[PDB]
Amino acid sequence: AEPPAQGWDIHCHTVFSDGTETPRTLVEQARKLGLHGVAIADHDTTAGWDEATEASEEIGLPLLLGTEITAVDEDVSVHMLAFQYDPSNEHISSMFANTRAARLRRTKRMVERLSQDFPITWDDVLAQVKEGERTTIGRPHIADALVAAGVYETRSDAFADAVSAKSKYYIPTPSPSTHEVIAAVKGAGGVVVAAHAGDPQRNRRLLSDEQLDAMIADGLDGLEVWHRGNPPEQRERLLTIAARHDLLVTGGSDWHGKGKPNGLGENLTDDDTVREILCRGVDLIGR
Ligand SMILES: Nc1ncnc2c1ncn2[C@@H]1O[C@H](COP(=O)(O)O)[C@@H](O)[C@H]1O
Ligand SMILES: [Fe+3]
Ligand SMILES: [Fe+3]
Ligand SMILES: [Zn+2]
Repeated sequence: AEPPAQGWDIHCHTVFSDGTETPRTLVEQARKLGLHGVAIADHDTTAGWDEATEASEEIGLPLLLGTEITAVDEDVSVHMLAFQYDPSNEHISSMFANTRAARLRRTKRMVERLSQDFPITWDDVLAQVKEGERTTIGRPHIADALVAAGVYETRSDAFADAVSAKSKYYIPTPSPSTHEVIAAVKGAGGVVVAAHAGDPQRNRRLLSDEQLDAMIADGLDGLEVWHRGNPPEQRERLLTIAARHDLLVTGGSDWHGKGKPNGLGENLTDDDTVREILCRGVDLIGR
């Protein structure tokens, strides 16, 4: 297989987490770029769903409703994309609330340490959280505060240094397991995809085939293959696993607006695969 030349970008972040733009801007731009549709996929939240739906309806661009869920498997950080699930589901709702509170707590303790050595305060970080309580907070907002304070040129510079996972300031966020996340997403009627699973900058080691097999047995629907973080060998490895188990194969930009170099639409999911996501997920039309 090859990355599709046309289709949907199903991996896009907004101000409701670590992106710089609104759901409306995402939809408007996705249409302008000739995309067939888009998804919102903010971290550990559905807070931008109503805004995204409204935009989609006003601008006339099909939308997938999604969330990027922070998770862990043994010692491996794993991000799970969850699409078209019941947002009022009590298990998934409380798991997100817990992750957001754990994130808040962690990110505050990181800023407390960073402020000993850098000119940043909790309020400078809060200034970078664009939707307030409705924004899922994390390291990008710290990086942004350090750029607003003049310590680094870009958000990516900050991550190369003080905000890096290697640094003495770093704290990990307590996260649910991939087995729990998959059960919750399937419980809520959704479709679950392992995000950029071949990406080494994320982890000391990638998920192994055995860990992927156990997630497939849990109900994993798919693998994000077309992503700038997956090198060629890993794309072939993941495509093979997907072919062997009949998994869906997705692509997306991981756009965060000005927060990353990733271009909206730079990788895509084909129309057939989006069809299938929609058919497997919950009918949210009306809700
Ligand atoms: N410019 C950037 N460089 C590195 N990571 C970024 C950037 N913008 C957003 N992120 C995200 O920051 C997240 C880590 O934050 P956290 O989950 O709070 O540890 C990773 O999922 C990221 O890819
Ligand atoms: Fe991710
Ligand atoms: Fe992402
Ligand atoms: Zn992000």
